[PDB]
Amino acid sequence: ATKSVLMLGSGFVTRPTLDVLTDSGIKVTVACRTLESAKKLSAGVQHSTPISLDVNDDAALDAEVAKHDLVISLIPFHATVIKSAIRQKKHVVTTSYVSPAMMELDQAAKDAGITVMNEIGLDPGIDHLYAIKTIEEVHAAGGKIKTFLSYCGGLPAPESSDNPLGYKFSWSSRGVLLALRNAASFYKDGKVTNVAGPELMATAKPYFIYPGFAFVAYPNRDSTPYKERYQIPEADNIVRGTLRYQGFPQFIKVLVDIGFLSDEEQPFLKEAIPWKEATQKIVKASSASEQDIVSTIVSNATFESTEEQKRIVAGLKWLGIFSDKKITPRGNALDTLCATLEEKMQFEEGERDLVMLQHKFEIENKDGSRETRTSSLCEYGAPIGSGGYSAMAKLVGVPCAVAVKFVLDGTISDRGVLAPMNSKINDPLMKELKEKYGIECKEKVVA
Amino acid sequence: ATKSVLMLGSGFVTRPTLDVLTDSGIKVTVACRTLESAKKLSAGVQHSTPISLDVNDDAALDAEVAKHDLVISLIPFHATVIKSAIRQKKHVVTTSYVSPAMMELDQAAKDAGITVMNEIGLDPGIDHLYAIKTIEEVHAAGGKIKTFLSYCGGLPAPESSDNPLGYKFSWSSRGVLLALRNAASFYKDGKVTNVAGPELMATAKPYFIYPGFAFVAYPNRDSTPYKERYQIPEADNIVRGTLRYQGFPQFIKVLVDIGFLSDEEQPFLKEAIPWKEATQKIVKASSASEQDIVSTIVSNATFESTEEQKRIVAGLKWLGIFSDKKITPRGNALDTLCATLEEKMQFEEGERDLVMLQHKFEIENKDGSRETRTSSLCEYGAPIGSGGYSAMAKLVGVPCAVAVKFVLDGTISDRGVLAPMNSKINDPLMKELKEKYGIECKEKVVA
Repeated sequence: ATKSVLMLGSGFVTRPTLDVLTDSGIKVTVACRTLESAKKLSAGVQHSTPISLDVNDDAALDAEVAKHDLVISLIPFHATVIKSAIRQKKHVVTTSYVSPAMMELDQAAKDAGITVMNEIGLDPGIDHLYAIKTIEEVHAAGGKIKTFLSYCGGLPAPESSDNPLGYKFSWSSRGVLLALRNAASFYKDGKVTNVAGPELMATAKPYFIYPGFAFVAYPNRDSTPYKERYQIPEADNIVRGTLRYQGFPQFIKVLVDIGFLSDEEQPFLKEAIPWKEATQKIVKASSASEQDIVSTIVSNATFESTEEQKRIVAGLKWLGIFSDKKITPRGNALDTLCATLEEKMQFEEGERDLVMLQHKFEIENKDGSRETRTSSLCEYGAPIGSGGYSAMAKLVGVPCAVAVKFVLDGTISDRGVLAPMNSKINDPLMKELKEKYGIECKEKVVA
Repeated sequence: ATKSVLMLGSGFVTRPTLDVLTDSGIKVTVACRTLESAKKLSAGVQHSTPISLDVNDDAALDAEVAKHDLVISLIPFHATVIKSAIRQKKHVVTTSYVSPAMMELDQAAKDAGITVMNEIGLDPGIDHLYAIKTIEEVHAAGGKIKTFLSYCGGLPAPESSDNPLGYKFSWSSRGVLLALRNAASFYKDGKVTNVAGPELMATAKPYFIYPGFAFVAYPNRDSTPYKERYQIPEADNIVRGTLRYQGFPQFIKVLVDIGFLSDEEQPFLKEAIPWKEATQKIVKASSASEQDIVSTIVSNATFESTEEQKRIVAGLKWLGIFSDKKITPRGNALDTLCATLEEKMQFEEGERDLVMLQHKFEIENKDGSRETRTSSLCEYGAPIGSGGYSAMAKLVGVPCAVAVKFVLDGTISDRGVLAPMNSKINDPLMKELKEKYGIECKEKVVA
């Protein structure tokens, strides 16, 4: 009964998932575009095998999928992976949202007799388990969920947050930045509300959680489907979003107004030219001198105060965009900036990760009374270089590994395209995560 | 040349100091009022000896002081200890401020040929070393210190800060609370300014340091002497104070207005009566019901918003002052409350400590230009129960241990009552702390 799994992905989360599975006697073949990449994320790990595989090659994917009992997709390609799993009749586990194309394969998945478990990372994943656990507790008590809010963020521990964005990139900064262009839809005062663009960041206000942290919160993706998903018809306000630290909204805006986020390719950004010229050109400065560039930046951009302005300007200088530092030529203002962002804002040795996840429920009790309850999870990662897991890697990778084990042993047996949307699936998942890994959200009241 | 030291104190900081000294071959006799207390803080530690000693007994103190080469005072008794050291001609090291009574013994200390090194903990101590290092660097460059600000705080790591005050007591909460009554004096716009009482907390505004933290800052003790001590005659603003987290100023005020900080002993607070009655009595409530007590509390106290009010009220309830929980009878409202505070707000297993120290200098450069520079130190302690040091214990205890070693080997040879107020003393201290323990403040510019 030695089960084997095909793991797709050459990223952050792969390790914890790999460790947990192999530690359980489950064999895992790690597939990346490159053999090196796979060799890396698998060196020294028992029961693992690295290979080069082109996931977009339908014929090649099917051949490899058939050799295992389940395929794990931690990569970007989801429907394609599911279609192969359907042809080969193997199960699937992903940490991504169920998209329209994935749901479209629901019936075909059921006919092939396979389970496609999605949204079982940190968020989506752990957040679903505890949001639903609490909602059902409330409802069981005859209470009403009038407002449901959920915010989550993978950030630098405060200790190591001293950079312009109070943020450290693990994945492409280009992706993070462009994502801020996406529209967010949610329920407010009982009505569907849409927000995007500067407006999104202009709405990112301070959001209290614990005294020691200074978070700001904003809507992310589509929250409207949850009135149905979490069965909270009585909810007037439903919002799922992300957490950032104070100052993030403001530095992002300046980068925008300065035009550094332009996707446009410039002929003058093809060679390693000093940062000075780049910015002076991108900004429209009379010269490459700090004075001029800075005077153009401020005179055109609006700030909250002289101090914020002073701070944001020093932040820009800190990036090195006003220096003799040659650029990492990428043709795009955004791309070029991102290269430097990557270099200047990464987690370094000894630094720690931080995950904050908090659901908030304003409740109207059976007795007519009211109360506000929270369900929170706050965890720090192990220092870089210590060999331990970052908080993000652990909280995404372990839930995924647990789901994989449950689909393989039958604990999760529903066929089709699924998400952790009910106690039949969620209870076993929460019990294993908490009892075996100490992973859980704790409840508390306020109001 | 086997030196020996008499260590006075049965507290938090004793361990790191003890460990460092004994690890250096220095014998230490740990003295506490109780032999048990001493036996505790010394069990299993090589080259240490515990004893019972009454520091207030002049004859007893002299006898013991004479048996060692130096006396370390980490206890509350300073002048008394110094007088004994003067009679016995032994050296002294303390982590406290040089008081008028201590300075009065300066000449007598010099005549006895001894060194009395004070203010060598974290704050006072490390803060002095780096404030002076930076000021001299600036002055060397011909710059002017127009404003000097320094704030420091020993707090719960954000992760474990979720309590009404965003604070955890290591030492008596009664002391902490009463200290908020002390007047703070500092320089503002070139003039001596005094602040105390509600005013002190009403002035505790948000103070930005790093994006991830939400600190508030306020003046502490006497900063005026520093215009001379740090030789910054050109400074218009000189302020040394403490850091707390957001919300601290507000919860303290409610406790005040509710009268919970009254020193008055009540005949009804002599027996273990349920918290309900206590508060209802102390507050002046129509009943011991949450409604009444809460209605009296709010109707009389003013808040920033309904939400803050809601939050602060839930915080009070969290303390258990509205419950059937019997009180730990202490006659005083403050004392009784403190017993519960002690119990509810302590560092527990797995929890981490946090020390934030930051000097800020607004400078006018030789070129007439201006700049703002900071010197910071941010450190987390080891989880309670892990056996490692808390940040506070390490940062107070290690600097002290280093000073002790320097007075014993001659590195610090000036006689009299001293403080780390110059490079002759400060440089060796900073070098050892940074090179051997990695303890230091890092500089950065802004503006």
